[PDB]
Formats: sequence, structure tokens, C-alpha cells
Amino acid sequence: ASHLVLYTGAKMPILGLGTWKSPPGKVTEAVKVAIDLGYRHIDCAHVYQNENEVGLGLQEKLQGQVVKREDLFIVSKLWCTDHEKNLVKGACQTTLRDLKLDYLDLYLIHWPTGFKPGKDPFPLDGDGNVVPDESDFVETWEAMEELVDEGLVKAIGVSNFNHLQVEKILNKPGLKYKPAVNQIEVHPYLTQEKLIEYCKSKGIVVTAYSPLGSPDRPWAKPEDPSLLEDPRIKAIAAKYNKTTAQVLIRFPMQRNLIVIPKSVTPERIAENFQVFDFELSPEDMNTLLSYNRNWRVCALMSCASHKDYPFHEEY
Ligand SMILES: NC(=O)c1ccc[n+]([C@@H]2O[C@H](COP(=O)([O-])OP(=O)(O)OC[C@H]3O[C@@H](n4cnc5c(N)ncnc54)[C@H](OP(=O)(O)O)[C@@H]3O)[C@@H](O)[C@H]2O)c1
Ligand SMILES: O=C1NC(=O)[C@@]2(CCOc3ccc(F)cc32)N1
Repeated sequence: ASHLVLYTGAKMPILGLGTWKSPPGKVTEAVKVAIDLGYRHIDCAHVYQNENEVGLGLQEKLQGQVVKREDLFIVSKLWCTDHEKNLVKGACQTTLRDLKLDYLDLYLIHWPTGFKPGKDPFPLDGDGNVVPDESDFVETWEAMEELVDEGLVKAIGVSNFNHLQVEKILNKPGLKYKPAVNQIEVHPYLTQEKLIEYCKSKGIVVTAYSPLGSPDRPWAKPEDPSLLEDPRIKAIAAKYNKTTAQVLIRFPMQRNLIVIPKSVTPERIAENFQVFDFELSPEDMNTLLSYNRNWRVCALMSCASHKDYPFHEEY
């Protein structure tokens, strides 16, 4: 409904601006452009190293009265080095301070993997593996619930959790709040209909990250399948006189999934909002779904031996 509704009642805007890889000197302008274009949901994260600058763009629009705080859906994410129970409130408070916000609308446990605490976001050992920590995300979750109780965040969720990790939370003795969201990688080459179905049976909204398959991911070694340059999606795009991009964004929306496409380019931010004006005919929907190569762009391979690494499971 141009939004999905979380089990709390909160209306979560269906399209949002993604800010990973959005450089600090560009993201304040991208956020500003986006809110002027009507975007009311911004997806952020401590680890993106730009929440201050996202904060500046929001601030300007808020004091410039272009939007009200109640009309904004700001998401941020607890990073892996901050999973120890006692580190969770501090990590949320830094994020609130950098975003210059009194509360978040959604705070997600970014990855199920907790890493050794410290300033390095990926503590690596001599073998190049990331160093784990003494925590289970069930304890992290208990601290995340405290943020709801104190009013720092309006809802809590998870990101990159496999269905068995969500289950461990749902079956937690003394559970106060469920994940309201599971933000996971979704796009034609990783359609995820089984995890989506599981989250939906549990009443957990799904946000699809990397709808365009992350062309700019640092590790895009040239012989990587490009969804935007994929002749097939370009053809179905042609049928609508829309771009590959607009089609790839319409797809998760049509599957009742929140999309958060990233762009620091003003023109492409406008383009990406110009998707609510058509519907993909069900055949085309089925075409796109069939491309499921189970191809993951964000596999976090460096953490593959972590006890809580999410991707060895089917879904
Ligand atoms: N929770 C997680 O662990 C996680 C993981 C990955 C991503 N995410 C979230 O999902 C967001 C989106 O994913 P992503 O940034 O990884 O990748 P993405 O949105 O799939 O791809 C962004 C790339 O596509 C380009 N692009 C955007 N709009 C375009 C358009 N209309 N036409 C042509 N090219 C276009 C961007 O270029 P320009 O920006 O230069 O225009 C950029 O190179 C992230 O920013 C982040 O907020 C979350
Ligand atoms: O937007 C993103 N959030 C993330 O956790 C991820 C996916 C996995 O890999 C990395 C690596 C570095 C980073 F800053 C971020 C990421 N991308």
C-alpha cells in the first residue's frame, strides 16, 4: 500500500534509500534529494561510516520543515562488534547522536555474527578469518528489547538471519518483542521465496537489500553476472519503457517486500522513485523469479566458519 505495516502497527514505507557505499560528501545531498522526491524511509548503518552525514541531510529537511519526524522511517543497524549485551545501548546511542535523532524507527541486528569488540569493524586473525566473540544473538536480542522499552527505537528486527536463527529468537524463553523485519538480500538471481514465505508466516516484514545486485560492491571482479546489463531484464524493461533498474525495483514491491535501492546520483534517485506507476504482468514476474541462481553478492565469506554464519543453511 505504498508501505507495508509492521506487527506494531507502524507503517513502513515500501521504497527507501540505501546508503551503503554512499560516500560522506555525497550522502548528505542524496538524502536531501530523496526526501525532496518523496522518499520517507532511509536505510542506514553504523558500519557504513556515513551516519553523521545522513544525519545532516535529515536535520536540514526537518528544521527546514520539509518533513516531520513522524513522517520519516529511519532504519539503522547494530554492527557485529557491538553484539555483547552491554555494548548494545551505547552502539544505538552513537547512531542516534550521529543521525541527530531522538529515536529510530527500526534498529536491526545487522548480521547474526558477533565479532570481537573493538574499533576495527572486522577483527581479522592471522589466517584472515574474522574473530568471533563470546555472544549469542539471543542475548543481543535481549538488549535490543531494552531499546524498545526505553523508547530509543520504535521496532527491532534482524538482517541476514536464516529461518532457524529467527526461530531461536521466536522460541526464546521470556521473549518480549519479535523481529518486526528481516532485511535480506533479494533480487532475480536470489529470489528467496522460501525465506520470504517463512518470515511472512511469522508476520515479519522482509526488506530486500541490493535489488540491483550491487554493481558497485568492492569485490565485483569483472566476470560477475550483472543484473542491470542482463539482456533478459533489459527486454522485459523495454516492454514497459522503463529501465532495468525500475523493473528490478518493482519486482520486490510486487512480492510485498520493502525495497531499499542505493544511489547517490540525483537522477537515478528520482528514477528509482518512479516505479509506483505500473505493475509487471504476472508472466514477467514468473520470468524474473526463474532466474534464481542462488547467487549471493553479500556472502560475508570471511566469517564462513563463524558458529552463527547464516548461509550454510538452505534458507
Ligand atoms: N543488511 C545488510 O547486510 C545489507 C547488505 C547490502 C546492502 N544493504 C542495503 O541495501 C542498499 C542497496 O544495496 P547496495 O547498495 O548493496 O546495492 P544496489 O542498490 O543493488 O546497487 C547500487 C548500485 O546500483 C547503482 N544504481 C542505482 N540506481 C541506479 C539506476 N537507477 N540506474 C543504474 N544504476 C543504478 C548505484 O550507482 P550510484 O549510487 O552511483 O548511482 C550503485 O552502483 C544498501 O545501500 C544498504 O542500505 C544492506
Ligand atoms: O550494506 C551492507 N551492509 C553490510 O553489512 C555489507 C554486506 C557484507 O559486506 C560488507 C562489508 C563492509 C561493509 F561496510 C558493509 C557490508 N553491506
